[PDB]
Amino acid sequence: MPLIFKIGYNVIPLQDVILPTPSSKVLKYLIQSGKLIPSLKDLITSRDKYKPIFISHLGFNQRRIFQKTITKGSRLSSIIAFSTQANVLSEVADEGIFETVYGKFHIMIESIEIVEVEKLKEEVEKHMNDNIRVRFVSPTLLSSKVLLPPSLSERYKKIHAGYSTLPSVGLIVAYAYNVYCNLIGKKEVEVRAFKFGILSNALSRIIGYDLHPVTVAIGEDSKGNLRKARGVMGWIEFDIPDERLKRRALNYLLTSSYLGIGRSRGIGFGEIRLEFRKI
Amino acid sequence: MPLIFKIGYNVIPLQDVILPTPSSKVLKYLIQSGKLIPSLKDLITSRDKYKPIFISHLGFNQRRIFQKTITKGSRLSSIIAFSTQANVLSEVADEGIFETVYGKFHIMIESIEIVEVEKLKEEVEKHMNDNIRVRFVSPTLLSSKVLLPPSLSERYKKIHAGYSTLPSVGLIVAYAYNVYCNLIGKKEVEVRAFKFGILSNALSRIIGYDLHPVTVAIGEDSKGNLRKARGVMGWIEFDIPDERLKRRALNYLLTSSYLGIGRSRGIGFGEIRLEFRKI
Repeated sequence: MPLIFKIGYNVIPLQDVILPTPSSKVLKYLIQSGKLIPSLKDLITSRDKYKPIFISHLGFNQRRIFQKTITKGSRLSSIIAFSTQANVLSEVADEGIFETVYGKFHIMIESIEIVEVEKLKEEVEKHMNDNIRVRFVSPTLLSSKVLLPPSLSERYKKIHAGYSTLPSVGLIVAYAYNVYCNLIGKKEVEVRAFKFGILSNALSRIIGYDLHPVTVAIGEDSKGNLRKARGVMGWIEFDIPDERLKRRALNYLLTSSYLGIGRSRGIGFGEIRLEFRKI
Repeated sequence: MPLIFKIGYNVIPLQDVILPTPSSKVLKYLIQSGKLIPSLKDLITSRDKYKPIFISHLGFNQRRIFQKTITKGSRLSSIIAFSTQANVLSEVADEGIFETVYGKFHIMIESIEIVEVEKLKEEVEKHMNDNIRVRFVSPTLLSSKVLLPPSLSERYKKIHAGYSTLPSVGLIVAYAYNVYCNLIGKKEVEVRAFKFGILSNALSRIIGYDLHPVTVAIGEDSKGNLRKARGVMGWIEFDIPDERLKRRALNYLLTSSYLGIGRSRGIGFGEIRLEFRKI
């Protein structure tokens, strides 16, 4: 039923400012401050799993930024994506100068993309004979345990498996099914998510790949701990031969091409590009 | 109950000979011909899944050989591993000159290693606090479908998922559990194999890795088709935090460090080295 908004911002600093950790935080502030799109405040605060927001890392030139001072007026890029009602579009700032605790910046909207989720399925249909390339252009954090049998999840709820620096196709499409579900309002999925993921990496073929684990700062604590974490970057190209599972997976992946993948996407992690090639 | 034999051969050609496809075939001939270890004939012919043999590819210097002429008397290496009764040890050739349809070669035994499977568990115990590095030194072929839900295996028995050029830890330990099972005589495992594999990659952490897909010839047909295939080479290092699943997996991996991994190991594919490091 609802729709997705993908807003492309050009950010420019107004002095020499030292970027915080990670970059995305600067705009996060502006949302919690309500200086830009106050409506989203609630949806930022929401600790609900698989929430539909994405405040990307700040991108210089072509690539994002991960663990250091920035020139006076360098041309930066960013992307915020989310989903509520078209009403919010009445109050998005379009232009402006905002101060933060970091500094002051000139925000100018470069692009706007709005689409309905059901309109995506149409796009899903024309790729049922293309190979699927998923490209992480941001540090992506995928837990392995989301693929643990739902039942048994109590027993092993003691030990932390961390983040699969080497992710299976099933894990990613499970996550995309999670965000797709929490989007269209579909409670209790983890069993279906599970079963679908197992089903997926069980009968899907990796065509080619380049991945590599990455260590990134996700922000200092209050008490002083500079939190670091392990994730995975690079691209992975594969295919699924079963028509059903393909159509479903494409329909979830398209969603992730906006809202991102895994967690925590509320801070720029999991940003992906989705590419296609023929046979 | 039984035990494993790992025989290290030094092979030398007696003229200039053109190696066949793959290399391992040359010794395979000698087993079917019974020229070397006739007893193994039966166990070569056996198309039983997860049979306990391994006729490695011929290794020049340090590394195996995959898709071309060889000098008169170059010093080659090979390893044949398997499991039957100590009786066979009475008739292993030790030394000799054998002719083939390929040519004639001088075989000299360089090393002998015999161990009992229960003796392995002792070795398993002293690593419960080491990281596990699995190194494929041969093209390894792992099907993804071995991780499909046993029940549902009928429905999707139509489409071929091929070989996971990107393997999950679960897939490999599932395979090792398969060979370990068919070894000690333990019928009907695929459900336990399944459940164990899912359980494994669900709560295991990849520490580091380097993998890359490889295309290798597995032999021309009769009708003339030079069969090629996709597999995976490189190393992958990981760990499992649950004590139980670790002890089990180590106990299966040790077995695979002899009998090899996946299929088809009857021709040198799946040869691995198992390494350990502290924390």
